[PDB]
Amino acid sequence: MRSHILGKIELDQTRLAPDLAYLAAVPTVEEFSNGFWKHVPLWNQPTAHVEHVPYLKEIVTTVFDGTHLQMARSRNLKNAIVIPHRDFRYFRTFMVLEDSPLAFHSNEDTVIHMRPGEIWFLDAATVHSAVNFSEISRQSLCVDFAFDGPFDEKEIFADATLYAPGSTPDLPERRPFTAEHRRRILSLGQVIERENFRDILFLLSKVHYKYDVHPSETYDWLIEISKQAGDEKMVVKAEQIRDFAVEARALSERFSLTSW
Amino acid sequence: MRSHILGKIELDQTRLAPDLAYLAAVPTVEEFSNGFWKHVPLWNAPTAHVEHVPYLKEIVTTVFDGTHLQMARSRNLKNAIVIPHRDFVYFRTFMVLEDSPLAFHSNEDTVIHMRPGEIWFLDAATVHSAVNFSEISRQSLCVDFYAPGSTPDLPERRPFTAEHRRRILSLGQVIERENFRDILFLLSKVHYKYDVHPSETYDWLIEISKQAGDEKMVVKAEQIRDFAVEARALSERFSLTSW
Ligand SMILES: [Fe+2]
Ligand SMILES: [Fe+2]
Repeated sequence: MRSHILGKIELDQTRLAPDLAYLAAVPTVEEFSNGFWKHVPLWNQPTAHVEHVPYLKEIVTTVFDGTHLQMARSRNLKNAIVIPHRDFRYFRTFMVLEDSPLAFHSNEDTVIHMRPGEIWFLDAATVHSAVNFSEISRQSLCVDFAFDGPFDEKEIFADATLYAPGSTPDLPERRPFTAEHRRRILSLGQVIERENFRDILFLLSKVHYKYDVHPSETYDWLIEISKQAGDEKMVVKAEQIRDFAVEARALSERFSLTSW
Repeated sequence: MRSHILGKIELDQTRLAPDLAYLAAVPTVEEFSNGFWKHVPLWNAPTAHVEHVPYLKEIVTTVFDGTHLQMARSRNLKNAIVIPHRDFVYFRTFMVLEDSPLAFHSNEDTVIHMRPGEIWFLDAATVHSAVNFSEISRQSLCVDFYAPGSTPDLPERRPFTAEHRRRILSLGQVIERENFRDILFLLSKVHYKYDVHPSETYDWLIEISKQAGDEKMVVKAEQIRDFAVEARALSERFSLTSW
């Protein structure tokens, strides 16, 4: 199902500053990851954190519910990109808590800029990605819901007035993706090496946020760049990464992005 | 006392709530110390912490002149007591950031109750102590490198009599090697409430140890008094738990 705003609660800045202070300092425990990302599980039965610097506690308790919501966590990301990929009826809500301008999300053909307070529905089964082109903080609250007991996206709210499904979204404009531009991306066939394969993967993954092209093409480009490079082991690895990212196809155990 | 107020500043208890929340959750990890204490390095002679503490950062930046700013950190203390000592035989200022009613500092012959925002100078050369008789947070900004006549809260202590001294030496009937430390910390607290020089803590401990008839206790007490009152260094073989 396509991504869309479910509603939009207003956020009490000062009442919420100390909660972000906490979350930023909580240490939590320690692949295809880059940059800074971080999670603080809030619901999993609460956690030692809930009580710790509240407010969000209120929100997830005053805004949502129903006998089932199987999760909840903070989720920050600075100067990072998570490559496009599908995770595999498992609802999932996302709410950014602060103003981070160069922070975006993508899902199949769309690119969105979440604003403070909006509650978005995101689908796990589709090809998605997230990014932060800058170091400005982007703390978010994420709440997943449990179903297969037939629903209406309204019934995730404990109070149905919060539900406002028509708020318009910030959909960034993207430049047309020309054929000249595709050929230039293929020019990386000249410079890709096994020691920078991973770096190129991350670079290609960024293109769709600015240009009008499906993000799954990231993988087609990488495979072609690989063939242009004449490196057979690279071609094979770029094909496995693509089968893993858009096909959920399990990657071998011992599979390594940096040991060919 | 050689310590005194250096001029207040009133804290914006709203830009400060989040910083306090930051300082309280960060991991930091860390002999005569007991209870709860935690320090957050801010400026060493600047850290990943400074920018997540916007307001605190503003204050050390503009209220202070770095033309000799050695360093600054945050120091918290709950149900804790720093035994009275003199550091040796620089310039330290201290600013409590929260109202913790049962948190006190003492120096030579007076006891102080720092109120939020005041900027104090604490002398390291004379016998000093700090304590928090409760759990109420007492987050403080310590900056090591203007209104002096400001009136400080200098609690008024009760008279320390010979009768009280005697009750105190009754501890000689219960001291044991396993509660020696506890009694040290208990004794260290008397001067906050009673008008008696903090150093006398060590004289009671020594007199208590002698009445106990435990020579290893007497020698230990002497070592603590020399370390605390005379700044003599203890061995690395020294311990309050290993006899
Ligand atoms: Fe995912
Ligand atoms: Fe000291």
